[PDB]
Amino acid sequence: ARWFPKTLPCDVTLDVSKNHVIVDCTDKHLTEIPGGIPTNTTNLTLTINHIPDISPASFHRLVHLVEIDFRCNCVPIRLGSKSNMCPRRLQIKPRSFSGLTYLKSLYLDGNQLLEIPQGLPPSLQLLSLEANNIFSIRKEQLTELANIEILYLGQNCYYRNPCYVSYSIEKDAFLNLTKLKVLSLKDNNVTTVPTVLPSTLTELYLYNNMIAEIQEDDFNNLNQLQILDLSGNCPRCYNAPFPCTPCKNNSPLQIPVNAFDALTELKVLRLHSNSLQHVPPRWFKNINNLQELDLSQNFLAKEIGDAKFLHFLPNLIQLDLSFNFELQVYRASMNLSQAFSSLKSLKILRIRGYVFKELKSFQLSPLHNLQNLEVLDLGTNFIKIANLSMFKQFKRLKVIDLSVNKISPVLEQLYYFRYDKYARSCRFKSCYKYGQTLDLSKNSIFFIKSSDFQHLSFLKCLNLSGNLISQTLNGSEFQPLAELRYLDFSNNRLDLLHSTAFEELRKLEVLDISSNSHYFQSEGITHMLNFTKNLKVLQKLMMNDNDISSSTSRTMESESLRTLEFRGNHLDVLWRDGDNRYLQLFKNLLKLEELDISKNSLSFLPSGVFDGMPPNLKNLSLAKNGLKSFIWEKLRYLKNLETLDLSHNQLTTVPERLSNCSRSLKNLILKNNQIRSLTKYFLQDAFQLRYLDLSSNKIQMIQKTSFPENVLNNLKMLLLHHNRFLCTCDAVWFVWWVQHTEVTIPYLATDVTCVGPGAHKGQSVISLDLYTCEL
Amino acid sequence: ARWFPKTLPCDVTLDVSKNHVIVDCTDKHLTEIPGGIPTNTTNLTLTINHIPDISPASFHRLVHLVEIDFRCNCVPIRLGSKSNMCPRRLQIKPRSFSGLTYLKSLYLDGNQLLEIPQGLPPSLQLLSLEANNIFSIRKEQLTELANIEILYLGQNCYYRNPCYVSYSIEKDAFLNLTKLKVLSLKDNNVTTVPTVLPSTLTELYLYNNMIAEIQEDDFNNLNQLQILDLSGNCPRCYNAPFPCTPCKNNSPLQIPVNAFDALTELKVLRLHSNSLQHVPPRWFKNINNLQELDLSQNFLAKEIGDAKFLHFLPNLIQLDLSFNFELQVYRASMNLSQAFSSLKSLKILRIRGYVFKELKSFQLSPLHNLQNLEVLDLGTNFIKIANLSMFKQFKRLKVIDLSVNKISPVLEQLYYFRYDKYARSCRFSCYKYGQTLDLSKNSIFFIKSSDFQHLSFLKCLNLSGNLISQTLNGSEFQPLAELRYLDFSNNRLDLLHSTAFEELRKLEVLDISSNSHYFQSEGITHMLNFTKNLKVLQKLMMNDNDISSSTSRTMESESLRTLEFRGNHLDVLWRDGDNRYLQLFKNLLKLEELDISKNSLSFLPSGVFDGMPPNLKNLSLAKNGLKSFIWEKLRYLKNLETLDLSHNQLTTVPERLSNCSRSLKNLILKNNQIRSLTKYFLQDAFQLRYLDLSSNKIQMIQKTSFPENVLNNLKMLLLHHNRFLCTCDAVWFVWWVQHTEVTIPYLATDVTCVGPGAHKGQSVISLDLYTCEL
RNA sequence: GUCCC
RNA sequence: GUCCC
Ligand SMILES: *[C@@H]1O[C@H](CO)[C@@H](O[C@@H]2O[C@H](CO)[C@@H](O)[C@H](O)[C@H]2NC(C)=O)[C@H](O)[C@H]1NC(C)=O
Ligand SMILES: *[C@@H]1O[C@H](CO)[C@@H](O[C@@H]2O[C@H](CO)[C@@H](O)[C@H](O)[C@H]2NC(C)=O)[C@H](O)[C@H]1NC(C)=O
Ligand SMILES: CCCCc1nc2c(N)nc3ccccc3c2n1Cc1ccc(CN)cc1
Ligand SMILES: CCCCc1nc2c(N)nc3ccccc3c2n1Cc1ccc(CN)cc1
Ligand SMILES: *[C@@H]1O[C@H](CO)[C@@H](O)[C@H](O)[C@H]1NC(C)=O
Ligand SMILES: *[C@@H]1O[C@H](CO)[C@@H](O)[C@H](O)[C@H]1NC(C)=O
Ligand SMILES: *[C@@H]1O[C@H](CO)[C@@H](O)[C@H](O)[C@H]1NC(C)=O
Ligand SMILES: *[C@@H]1O[C@H](CO)[C@@H](O)[C@H](O)[C@H]1NC(C)=O
Ligand SMILES: *[C@@H]1O[C@H](CO)[C@@H](O)[C@H](O)[C@H]1NC(C)=O
Ligand SMILES: *[C@@H]1O[C@H](CO)[C@@H](O)[C@H](O)[C@H]1NC(C)=O
Ligand SMILES: *[C@@H]1O[C@H](CO)[C@@H](O)[C@H](O)[C@H]1NC(C)=O
Ligand SMILES: *[C@@H]1O[C@H](CO)[C@@H](O)[C@H](O)[C@H]1NC(C)=O
Ligand SMILES: *[C@@H]1O[C@H](CO)[C@@H](O)[C@H](O)[C@H]1NC(C)=O
Ligand SMILES: *[C@@H]1O[C@H](CO)[C@@H](O)[C@H](O)[C@H]1NC(C)=O
Ligand SMILES: *[C@@H]1O[C@H](CO)[C@@H](O)[C@H](O)[C@H]1NC(C)=O
Ligand SMILES: *[C@@H]1O[C@H](CO)[C@@H](O)[C@H](O)[C@H]1NC(C)=O
Repeated sequence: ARWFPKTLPCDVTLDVSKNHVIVDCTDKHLTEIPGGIPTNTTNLTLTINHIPDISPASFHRLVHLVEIDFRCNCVPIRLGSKSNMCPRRLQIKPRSFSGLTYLKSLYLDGNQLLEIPQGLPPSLQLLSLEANNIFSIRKEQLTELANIEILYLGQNCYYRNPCYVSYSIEKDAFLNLTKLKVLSLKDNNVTTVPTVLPSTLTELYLYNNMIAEIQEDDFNNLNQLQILDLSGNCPRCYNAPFPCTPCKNNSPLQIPVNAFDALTELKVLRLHSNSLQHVPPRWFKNINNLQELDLSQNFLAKEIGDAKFLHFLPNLIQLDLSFNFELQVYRASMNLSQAFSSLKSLKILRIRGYVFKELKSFQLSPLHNLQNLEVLDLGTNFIKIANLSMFKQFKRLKVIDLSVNKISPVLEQLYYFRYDKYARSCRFKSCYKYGQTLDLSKNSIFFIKSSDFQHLSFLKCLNLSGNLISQTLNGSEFQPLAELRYLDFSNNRLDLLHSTAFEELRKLEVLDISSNSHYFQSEGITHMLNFTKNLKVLQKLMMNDNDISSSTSRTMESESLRTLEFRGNHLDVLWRDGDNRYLQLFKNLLKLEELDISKNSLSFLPSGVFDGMPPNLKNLSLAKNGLKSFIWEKLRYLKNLETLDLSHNQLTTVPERLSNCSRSLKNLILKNNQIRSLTKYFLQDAFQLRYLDLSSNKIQMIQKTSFPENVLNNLKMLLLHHNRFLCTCDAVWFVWWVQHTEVTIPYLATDVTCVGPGAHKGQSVISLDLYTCEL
Repeated sequence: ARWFPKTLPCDVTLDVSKNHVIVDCTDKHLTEIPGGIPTNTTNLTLTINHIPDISPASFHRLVHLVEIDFRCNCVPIRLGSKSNMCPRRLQIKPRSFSGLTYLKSLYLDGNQLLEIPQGLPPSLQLLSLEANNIFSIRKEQLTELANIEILYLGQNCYYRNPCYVSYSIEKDAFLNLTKLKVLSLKDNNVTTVPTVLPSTLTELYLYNNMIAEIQEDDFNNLNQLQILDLSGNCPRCYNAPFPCTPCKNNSPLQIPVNAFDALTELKVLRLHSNSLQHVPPRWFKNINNLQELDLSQNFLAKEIGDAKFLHFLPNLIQLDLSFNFELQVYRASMNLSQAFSSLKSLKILRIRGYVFKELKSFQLSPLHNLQNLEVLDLGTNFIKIANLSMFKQFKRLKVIDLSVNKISPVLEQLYYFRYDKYARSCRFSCYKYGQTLDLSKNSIFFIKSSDFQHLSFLKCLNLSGNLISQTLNGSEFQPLAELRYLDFSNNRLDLLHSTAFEELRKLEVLDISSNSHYFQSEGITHMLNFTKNLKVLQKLMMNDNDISSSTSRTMESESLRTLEFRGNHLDVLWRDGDNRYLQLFKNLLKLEELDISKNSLSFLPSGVFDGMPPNLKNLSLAKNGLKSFIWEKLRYLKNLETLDLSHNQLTTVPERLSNCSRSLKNLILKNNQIRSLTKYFLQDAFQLRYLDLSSNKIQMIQKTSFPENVLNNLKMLLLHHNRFLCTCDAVWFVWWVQHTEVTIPYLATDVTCVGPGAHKGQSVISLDLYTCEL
């Protein structure tokens, strides 16, 4: 169907709207720019390769380039792979870019460059030099950048990439970059704000440096500035998981009261980890548009109880005051200033790491009439006491987050303590939707009763994951939660003695009781898995990793359940050969469409398992079972089966004729098995098939009878990589078909490979020339 | 060093004291008996193979066989592999055993046999026919067994191997087996005790059958019987994890009051799962020697409060009354009869599954003066309340077991609920420190010193699997002045204070594994230098804690010999460019064993090895995804004896091992990506004694890499599952493997050529390379 | 591949 | 293969 096979080891995409020819060679183990890149290429990505040099030959024919992404072909040693260290810094010979008359974006991050590359064309708008070894900025090296708008220079001198000196910037180095809008000098050992900066700046990043003082005129001319980040100058170093040097004498970053007066457009001010003890109101006199203020990791514990500056912030959207606790102090309560009541626009308030014992309703009163408040984050506070009923005054909120506390009767897991939360990777550049969420995960709740939730009937999602709840539920414990749609009960010690557990939650749509294995791990104890009958609108049930090997009831029943996750249990024991009692465990889940019984140690499936499946089953996973055999003809019982996942097993054969096993099957996943050959008529007349994964098997040969053309051209995707293809003359049809097909087959360039014979070992089949088979 | 390579795919051993030649072909994927078995073989084991028949040719030459173990060459379908099902039952041709004039033991279990094989020699003492399809025993088929002493016929008719009829035994079938001592008819669908049995019987196994009634004379003549097991006749079926049919009408197994009167020698009586509601004292009138009584899984809840029969058991050593609870009843307390006080000899008492809310000191008083009592097991009782101080009255005990309860302020994990605890396979802990209180798997959320009042005698305390989410500061275990072992795993320890555990001044072993909770939340203080105060601590386990951060930079101890640090995040702690924790273990000055496997260490930053403590002997770096390894840094480890690098991604070995470590004895490199050895790999590495290179991708090994003066002082050399290329370049290695005295496992099954073409899949031990010498 | 799984 | 790991 193709006349010219594509052999370039890069993905090529056409977006004819934007006249873009997109060539993506990311992570192709290239040691040179491959030949044959399209002459019309506009976006070329070569990030993560080991191309040791650039020269005028590099992009000779590619005059239409608007973007070159040439990152991380020589990453600094501590930042890069230790198994494939870059032996030499990238070399850029003269004139490699001056021909690129339309080049607007150049990324040379992560190449151990020692200087700002010269000869760049005046069309350039974005230059990125992060994670190089450039630590002295001279005005002369910048004259070439007259039209630059975006300039990334950070991560060139810090602990993961040291330069052993202070960063140097010549006076007015940037002043004549009259279009410069974004300047990033983060993570660079900078000691002062460089001046004078061009007044076109909209975003200025100076965080993670060694700036001890702001001069009162450092930002005098920046009347267009919208984002300013000075964080991590005079850091708060307690429990830092990176080497951290504080300013002497516990001093804060010193900011004159009038330092921000020019910044009338400022929307984002980030003052994280500046060891601040006070926030002067005078800072915000002329900033009336501020929307985001980060004051986390300072020493503002007492200031939070005073906080006059909040009176100047009526348009603030987000406020972060996390991790301001005084060292070795466990306060009795949280003292929030009445001034918080003037934050009329506030949507998001975070005060993690304040560290206090008892939360009481009146302490949140400054927040009662914040009418736009959506998120209240009081996580990681070691709170021991909290009457949850107090949140009856907060029904307008979307998320109340008390995660990680000690209460008893979506940010990354590293967030406040990582070095640079916004740093780029070499590679690239949850129940809230249900309604009001109370997040009590990772607390010390050992026993629950109905009155714990009094006045919380508005809740839609309750997260109790990771508490200590070791209790037989009998339907009395959640009685006030009449509107709850989602309960996360995972990582507790549920004791399913009663089939009435959870039945008070009459609107429940999703229940997670995964990782409640404790009572399932002790022999002779009663478990009622038929508790589903009472939950009349339950759509999704997760009971993964419960180690379930026994059940007192023999059937689960539901008129509503659509999805059951049963991964990580012991159906192999429940379905012990000769024991027929549980072969219909799921049969009466009459609306069940999705069943995950992967990781159940099912080395074989006893007869009756498929007949015992509920009638509308569409999506079945049997992955990661150590399955060693499979009677494909039993799929005939699964009359609505569309997706079958058999990945990561030990199958050695496929059925003689897939179409004779299932008339409905669309998606067949067989990756990571032990298959060495296909049957002669494998896919004959399998007209419903749309997706086939045979990757990571041991296939040597595929003949045309197995893969008829009228089935292949209906496939959305066919995965074949990481097999054991033998590239002899017996393989001519398969090699020809692979080279010429339009069917999507991923990894042709790197993992659809010959293992033999001798000559062709390690060769991609897409490049294979078999003319000698036709002489 | 050998003149004749052994190519027989079986292990052959000589024990010349007993004139035994032991040939073990277990699980060799054989489809025939191999030729060339030693003519002098006395023990031949062929278990787990697919040999479809036996004939006079089978053992022609093996006149000296005393034992044939030919089990499981055709196992019943529900018991056997579904990926390699046996297609047809083992065929035994006539005259196959009659020549075996010295044969004393024949195991034919698991072969789908339909009848008792005939033509067996008169020397036979033991015959085993378990897991076949023999369900009718006729006296004529047993005449050949005149001299038999041990006869195993069980598992021929039960739910994993049905016969669809009742088992049949002819009247007096066994009577003329005048030397028969052990008879097992378990798991067989038997409906009555077969009579008359020979009076030589010492052991009679009739459990897991369908016997509804004992006749008063069923055991009349059995005056030598020492073990009788009638369990699982009229089973208690509640929560049975196997298909279970109870006797009709809720009846127990019906046993007349005098049924045991002849059994004067009886030592073991097993009446597990007989749905008994009463235990008549009259049963034990004439049994004065009984030592073991199993009454678990009956309905004896009310009998336990009465139990007059215990007065007749002054020599009982072991008593099991577990799982006798009444259905749907949660008793307030445990009512133990005073009659328990007459069990003068009792060492072991187990009452799991009695099911009661509150354990109370006076409830145990009948046990106060049982002076040989060693184990009290009250696990799985859903006890909510128990003052632990009550065990001040039980300091003589070795184990107090309250595991699996709900207390708050060594039997397998399947035991009382498995179908047959004693069934055979086809193929075949802190008590030692002293008084042990097992509180594992309860609901303890908070501990304080008074919880342990009067328990200073305890040597081992098990708190694993509780709910303890608490900062310890050294005040919580003050009375436990003698404790040597604390299992604190699977809780939520909060190491805020470096004074944690310092009150346990006799502590030698501390397990705080799987206390990851407080370690996985960022910004929290953790004091890993808490070891400094524990002056006699030998072993510390802190596996699976997800430790990625620490407030202190060094752990210190003068005593610790063993640290288990598996399943943490030293990769994050030792982030490249952060030097602060590179001496975390340096000041564990007596540390000999360090397990830092499963730490995501894809590389080791420079300084990790210099930071190791000086006496390190045994280092595991397994399961780290290690991609590179600067072998020369092993020079820092001057006492290193064992290095475990298994399950990583290493691709090379050092150019010269001897230049990396003068001390290294054991190098484990299995499951890596090594494709070739360096030219002089083991040159002059005379200290090396154990080398595991299995499951790599080695194609070729030459003598320069593997000098012989090093190889033959190796206790073991593991090479299986590689990618050996068997060309004429391999002539030295093939010869050396064929002729070496060094132990190399799996030669018969996984030391294999992958090429070239001709030799693919061929064992290197069988390889003939004469064409390389033409 | 008799119990486990 | 810049932050994660
Ligand atoms: C940031 O700059 C400081 C100096 O301003 C560097 O510190 C010097 O480091 C050298 C070599 O490590 C020492 O010999 C000097 O004594 C240091 N000088 C001072 C004034 O402390 C520091 O190394 C730089 N940081 C990074 C990450 O490169
Ligand atoms: C044990 O023996 C009983 C009979 O005593 C078997 O039960 C019969 O089984 C067949 C086939 O399942 C039925 O058609 C009969 O109706 C049954 N009869 C009665 C009276 O139950 C039973 O199958 C045997 N058990 C085993 C494990 O083989
Ligand atoms: C060995 C006992 C098997 C049956 C069982 N299972 C459980 C269980 N999963 N949780 C319990 C929790 C508290 C008390 C008893 C049980 C219990 N029990 C005992 C029990 C169950 C039910 C009742 C009636 N509420 C009384 C007692
Ligand atoms: C964001 C807090 C980091 C420091 C820290 N770590 C912990 C910890 N591991 N457990 C605690 C348990 C209770 C109270 C406070 C802490 C605590 N804290 C705060 C704290 C620690 C110590 C003290 C003095 N007892 C008071 C307060
Ligand atoms: C291509 O490059 C241009 C110029 O920098 C950029 O605006 C655009 O987003 C890029 N598109 C893709 C798909 O890489
Ligand atoms: C809260 O703290 C502020 C400042 O420390 C103080 O003005 C105020 O009185 C305190 N309020 C309470 C209730 O402690
Ligand atoms: C919690 O507050 C609610 C609502 O104000 C009140 O009804 C209840 O008494 C309080 N509960 C406790 C245990 O203090
Ligand atoms: C509940 O919180 C846990 C623990 O933080 C989290 O992993 C989980 O995704 C949350 N569940 C939902 C449904 O948001
Ligand atoms: C359920 O248990 C709760 C808590 O023990 C109790 O208040 C209630 O009486 C029980 N209800 C039923 C119907 O058993
Ligand atoms: C669940 O099954 C048990 C029988 O094992 C029965 O007692 C109970 O009533 C059932 N419950 C429901 C809700 O079906
Ligand atoms: C089938 O279910 C799996 C969950 O295991 C899901 O990830 C996948 O997208 C589903 N596929 C289809 C085609 O619905
Ligand atoms: C499978 O193929 C045979 C032969 O064409 C046909 O008789 C049979 O009905 C088919 N079965 C199914 C389930 O398609
Ligand atoms: C060898 O066979 C004899 C005869 O049954 C037996 O007594 C002995 O224990 C067996 N030893 C081994 C190691 O198989
Ligand atoms: C403590 O009990 C646990 C849980 O039953 C068990 O796994 C562990 O081996 C015990 N510890 C010791 C030291 O015996
Ligand atoms: C440790 O905590 C206990 C618990 O209340 C307390 O009695 C004791 O004073 C504390 N010890 C120290 C040294 O702080
Ligand atoms: C452990 O280190 C911390 C500081 O990192 C110190 O406060 C504490 O006293 C030390 N404790 C011991 C036992 O060394």
